[PDB]
Amino acid sequence: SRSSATLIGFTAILLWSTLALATSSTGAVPPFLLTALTFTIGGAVGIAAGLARGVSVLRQPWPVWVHGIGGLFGYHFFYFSALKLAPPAEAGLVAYLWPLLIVLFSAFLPGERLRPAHVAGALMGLAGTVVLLGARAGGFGFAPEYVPGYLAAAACAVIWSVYSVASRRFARVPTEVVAGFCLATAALSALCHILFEPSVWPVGSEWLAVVALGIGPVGIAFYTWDIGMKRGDVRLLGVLSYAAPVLSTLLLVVAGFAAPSGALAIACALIVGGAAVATLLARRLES
Repeated sequence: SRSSATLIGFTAILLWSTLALATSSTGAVPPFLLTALTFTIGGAVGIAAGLARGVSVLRQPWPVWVHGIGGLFGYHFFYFSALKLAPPAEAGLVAYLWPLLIVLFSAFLPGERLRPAHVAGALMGLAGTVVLLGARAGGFGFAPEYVPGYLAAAACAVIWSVYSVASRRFARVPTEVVAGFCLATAALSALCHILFEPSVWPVGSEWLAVVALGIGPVGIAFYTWDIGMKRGDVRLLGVLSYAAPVLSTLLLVVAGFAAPSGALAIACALIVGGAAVATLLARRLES
């Protein structure tokens, strides 16, 4: 069912909303090692999920592996590079062009028809994200010396957007194959660690956050996102992805790590209005 798969895809957005909550618990653990650990756990969850369903699946042609490994590892590598070359606030904003990109790129899908409401819904969601991420004390100061980081952040957005949209092309490919993508990505991230990374391993309670990231925002989110991309409404899930920054901030406020703000209220209205325009009014606004 299309509504089901779309609802299923939205669970990935929910799980990715919890990232900022566990980011603080990571500590000084560098990104590639953290990726290697969490994606091994993530890939392991996918394997375990297949065993319960009683699932030869990893026998796939090379374009499948180019898509999955190039997708998952690609956007990870360039986003980590963006964090190296540019302040996190501007890097995060540039990368979060990816939901709009998915909406726009969904027009290349044969069965999908892009309506004005989808694009408008995405633009409202981007608008909310801009207000939110810019609500920091310093604000948004884009400086020419950080341009290599912005480009890396843009590369990240495009690679993830193409990976997501192109996943529908591989709709015949089983969801459990993503486990292969995660394990391969973890293997590569392990290599990038030994080469470019300081050896800082998780200690004490930091391990519990690592496992949470591995099971949730990785071990379930990538599989439930795969389902949404292959069987759900891609242009809608693009629109709904701008809920992640808002839900993320709402979590921190409830957790006590952040405070309620006008910017949060405005972002909330924009993403609620944006989702409503793209879901309820999509067909009705054509007349």
